[PDB]
This record gives sequence, structure tokens and C-alpha cells, in this order.
Amino acid sequence: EPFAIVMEQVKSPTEAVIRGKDTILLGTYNYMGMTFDPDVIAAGKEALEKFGSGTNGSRMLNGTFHDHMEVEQALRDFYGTTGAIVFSTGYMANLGIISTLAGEYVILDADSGNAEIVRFRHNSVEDLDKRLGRLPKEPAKLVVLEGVYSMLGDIAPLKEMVAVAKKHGAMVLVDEAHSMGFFGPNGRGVYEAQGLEGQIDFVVGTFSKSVGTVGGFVVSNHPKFEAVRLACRPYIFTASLPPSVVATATTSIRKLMTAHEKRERLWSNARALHGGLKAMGFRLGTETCDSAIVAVMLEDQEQAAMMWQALLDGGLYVNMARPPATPAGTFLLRCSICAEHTPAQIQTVLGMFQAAGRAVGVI
Amino acid sequence: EPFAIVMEQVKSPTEAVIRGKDTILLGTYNYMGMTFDPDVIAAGKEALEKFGSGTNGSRMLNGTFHDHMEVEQALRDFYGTTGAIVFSTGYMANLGIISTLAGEYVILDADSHASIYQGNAEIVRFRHNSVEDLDKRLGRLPKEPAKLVVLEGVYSMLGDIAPLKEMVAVAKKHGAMVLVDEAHSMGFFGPNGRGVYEAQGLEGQIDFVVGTFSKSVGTVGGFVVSNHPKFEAVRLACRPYIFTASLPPSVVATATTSIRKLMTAHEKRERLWSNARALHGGLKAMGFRLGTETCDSAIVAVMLEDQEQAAMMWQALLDGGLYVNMARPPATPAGTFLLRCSICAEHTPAQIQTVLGMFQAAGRAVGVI
Repeated sequence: EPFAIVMEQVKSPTEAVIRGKDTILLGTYNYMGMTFDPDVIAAGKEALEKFGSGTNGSRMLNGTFHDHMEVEQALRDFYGTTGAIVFSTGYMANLGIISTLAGEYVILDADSGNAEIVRFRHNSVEDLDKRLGRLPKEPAKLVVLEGVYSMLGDIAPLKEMVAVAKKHGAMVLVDEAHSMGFFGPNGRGVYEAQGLEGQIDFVVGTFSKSVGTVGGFVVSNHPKFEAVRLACRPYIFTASLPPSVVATATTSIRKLMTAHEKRERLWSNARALHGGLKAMGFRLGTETCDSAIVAVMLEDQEQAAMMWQALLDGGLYVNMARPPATPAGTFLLRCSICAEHTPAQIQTVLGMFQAAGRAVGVI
Repeated sequence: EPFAIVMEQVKSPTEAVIRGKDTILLGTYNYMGMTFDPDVIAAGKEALEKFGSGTNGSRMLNGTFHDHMEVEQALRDFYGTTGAIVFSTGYMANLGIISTLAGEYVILDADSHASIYQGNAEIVRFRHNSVEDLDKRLGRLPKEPAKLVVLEGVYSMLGDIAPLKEMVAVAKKHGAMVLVDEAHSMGFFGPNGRGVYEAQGLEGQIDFVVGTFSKSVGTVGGFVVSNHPKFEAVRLACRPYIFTASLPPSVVATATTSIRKLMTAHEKRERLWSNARALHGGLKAMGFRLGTETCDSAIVAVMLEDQEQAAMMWQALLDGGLYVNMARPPATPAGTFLLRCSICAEHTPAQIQTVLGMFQAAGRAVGVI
């Protein structure tokens, strides 16, 4: 029962009761705190009251299930695209879609049937060019990239990689799950913050992180991007989500277009914590605060385990990362900031990290 | 835009507004009417208020989402088993599980569910409802490899019953594993409403029971239940549940409440059958060709022999204020066109009378009777 976190009573997006202790939550991905947004709950409750617990399929001549139409329109507005397809689960979008779009080549980061897999060195623009240039020119290619790397919390040099992909006419898919609602002028993701609107073919994402519900999505401006809905070799098995789930998702997505205060709060919190932990002499994954993830690097599994324990006991919950996920000898304590964390909470978090870090011998 | 049914305003499980008309609903699979059950709604609302619109994964050693633990316990109690695995979607359970459990043979009915009718599994199709073709085809297979026979309790097309008792015994003649879909039976077949398998006294002889929350339960998702000791390993199956999501607080809450209520909903169960039998007998006494001579399930299918005629009667019925299902080949044998009624435990005896009146009126006008 490793690092099993069971949250018995949940006060808010930033605090719950874990093992009988009032604990600050700092290891979940509820970036914009939408899971408890008053309007979101209300929408969910209304949908429950008006439409009940579930509905039936109502397919309408194409893989548009009638209950997704509204949420799919919210995504169109949010991303400013013409195409939007909602999936029942995050993964049916996460990697489900890749096997759908690809004998053909799939080129993806090393630390990211019917498709030849090609792995390029992590964050290496040049290895991407080298590996791409060694491939047969005729066949169809898809390059998969992430806006934010969830491990250390750094930024992919998309602008450079995207251009290197188009050097080869390859199609580009970008995952913007860890950026939704707080990167670029409209909060569309890292791709937007780097001025790539219109140069990216497909943007995948999930409702788990910022939106705050089950499911995922793809968005595109590809004229033919409706055919996707009907892919039955790479399945269009998918369920229609219940009234409350779609209601919540829609409301949440629409609110994410205007949540300027949450967006400013998220970054303050992120920068406050990043700078703070750094000034205590912690080895962080990034020199500059690049995203909402702040990862503290430790060099000893035991030491990492103990600090986590100390932090939890002290009233703070953060993520534990280790190999296999990380490079061997790399152990991470991973903080994920919430737009709903108060400046006071961030100060308490800093106090706690100091206290714990000292006690264990990290600082 | 074929027979597209969009329900703008939904009064209850049995009536809504379709194309500006107050319409009786008789083509959905909300058998026990749980989608609007007061306790179910309440449970959903509270879970939303207490736990929010969603929670993170909280997956563990055995891929078990903490958020499913409670709903998975309800299934254990309901089916009286030790094993219960909830899935994010109906299909991840419906056929997802089959490809999971099977260079191996999968033996299934030729008309296997519109979900069932890829990879690592050699497909073997036996003649519909033919106990003997099942024996014949099974006996022609290599003895050594692992085999799974998939069967349904209720055939959704005509609304008849699989002779499970016989087929199950024929499978065990060959040591093959048995999977039974009990989606169209949940809550109203057998002493505990566990399905056709139970009504035929097969408790303990069936390896896996699959099902969905769509029909009786009244929400997204599906499940498998088992008594197999090793039936926890499945959770960690290379592809088919390490792509599963944890359902949000309101979905789980609703499902649990609904499932627990389905253990005691005796009145609903007695109402469902009355409605089913009233309709079946009634339509029959008007001279309609039904899929079954006796009322065997909650599905009552009217058989027509002409696509155009079938299409027009559906149109007439809809205009008259009734919504039923249209079935056509590819889903049916060619030249078989069905109007499929699906009874609800929440249909009043008055509504069933109105339905009969409507079917009479329409059928006459079109030329079916």
C-alpha cells in the first residue's frame, strides 16, 4: 500500500482530510480548481434534475453523440477551431487517437499496431531532425509533442520542433493537457504561447486536469476532420457521457475562457513557490518557473521517501515520482499548483518544505 | 437525418417532448426507470456537492480506482460474487472484456448483440439459438487451446430467451469458459434479479457475467463479475483496463444507489412484467406478428415484412405521440423489419392502454392489420 492517498473529507480544491489530518493538497492536477466551481456544481445539479442520471446514444448519421454536441461546441469556441471530438475517456484521446491517425511512422519523445514507432532523444530538436530525415519520404508521418513535460515541469521547444516537422511535411499532434486555461493569450496551451495558432494540425487534451471531469478531446482545423468520428478499425467504440458530466464539462470549459483572475492567481502561486523553494537551496527541475508543476529533485530513494512522509505528516500532500518514470537515480517530489491556493497556503507550503527538508537532510 | 430522435424536454422516464409533441417513450432501455429515481438523483446531487465535478485517479497496485470500490461492492452484493470490475464505458465491458480473456478461440452466436455480431482470438460463429450447432462447432476445435463461449440472456432483436441451461452444459462438455451478457435482464430475471442465468438455476456454473449501466442501472459504464480466484489479474490486463478512467462522484453515487435499490425494487419488477405482458398480449390480439409467442422479456418486437411499410408506421406512431425503435438489417435478417418496444417499470397501465390504441390506429392506417 505504497503512497496510497485516500481523501476521506474534501473541504475544497486545495485542502482535504488525509489519514485524519487536515492536509493541503499539492499533488493533484486540478490546476484551475474547477472541480468545486460554484457555477460548475450548479450546472451539474441542474442537468441531473432536468435530464436524470443517464440518457441513450442518439447518434445522428455520424459519430456525434447528441449529448456531446454542446460540450464539443465549447471546445470549438475555446480553441477557435472548426473541429472538435469528445471522447468518453482521457486515454481514448491520449493515445487512442494516435493509433487512429496512423504501415506508417509515429515519431514521439523518448520520455513521452499498424504504426511503426520511432523514438527521438528527449527534448532534442536535432535528434528529431536526424531521425525524421532517415525515414522513407513517401509514407504518412505524425509527430506527437507535449506542451508541458509532466515529469520535471519544463517546456517543449515547440516553435523549433514544429518547424522541423514541417520541414518534412509531417503532421503535428500536440498534447495540451497540462497547459489548458493558463498558457497563451486565450489559454489554449504552450503552442499558443509560442505563436503557432494555425500551424498545429491536432491538439489533444483531457478533462481531468483543468476542466475537472472524466473524458478527453481532439481539436483540429482539418477540413476532413469529421471522418475521424467514424473510424471503426481504430475503434469508435465510445460512450455518451451522462447529463451532469457534460453539463459540468461545458460550463467549466466556457468559464476557462474568461477565468483571468484564476489565471493570474495560478502563476503568482507557481512563481511564489518556485522562487521560494529555490531560495532555500532545493534542486528544482527548472531554473525558471515555466509551468504549474514545481518538481523538487532528490538523489536518494530513501531520502525522497522519508521527506514525502515528513511532508504528509506535517500537513502537506505532494506527488512522489521515481524510476520507472524518471531516469534512474532521479527521485522527484512534484508540486502541482492550484489557482485556488491562497498566498498564505503557499507560505505555509514553503514553511513545511523548509521544516521537512532540514529534518531529512536535503538542506 | 434518418429516424433521429432528439428529446427537448423530458418530463419523466416514460414521456418527453419530441418534435414539439408530448410523446410516450417506448424505445429506450431504461427498464426500471432508475434515471429519474428520487433517491438516485439525490445521491448524485450530494456527491456533486460534497466531492465536486471530478476527482483524480487514485489507482493502486491492483488497478482499482478507489472511486469504483463502493460501486464494485454493490455489484458483489447484487450478484453474490467475490469478483467485480467496473469499466468506464459499456463497450470496454461489452466486447472489450472478450478480447481481454482470449492464438485462442472465441465462440459466439451468429447474431450476437449489436455490440458483438479484433486480434489474438480466432472467431467461431454458430447458428443463432442452435444448441446443436454449438456442440458441433465446438467439437471440431483443437482440444488443447483455451476457449470462451459468449452468450446473452435476452436477445435484444426479437426479445426471446437463450436456452442457457442447455448451452452452458454443452460448453462444460468441452471445458470451455462461459461469459454471459445480462444487460437486458438486470433487476428482473431470477430470484435476485441477476439475469436469465439465475432464472435457469446456473448460479455458480457461469464463469463471467458482463453487463452495462445503460439499461437498468441508468448511467454510463459497464462491469464484469466473477467468482474466479484469479479474477483480479484482469484489472492489470496489458491493454483493456490500463485504459480505464475513474468515474466522477455523481456517476458512482447514482450507480451505487441505483444498484442497491435494484435489489429490493419488487414493485418496479412486478410493474415491469405486467406492462410487458399487457402490451405483448394486447398487440398480439390485434393480429400483429410479434418476435415471440409468449412474453419472455421486456422487449416486445413487432415484425413487418416491408421496409417502406415499417418506416411509415414508425412515422405514424411518432406523429401519434409514441416513440419506439426501428430495426433493420444490417441488424436483422434481410426482409425482417422490426418496431421494437421496450417496456419501463414506470409506464402506467393507462399508458400501455394508450400505446395499444396507438398501435391499432397506426397499424390500421398503414395496412399492417
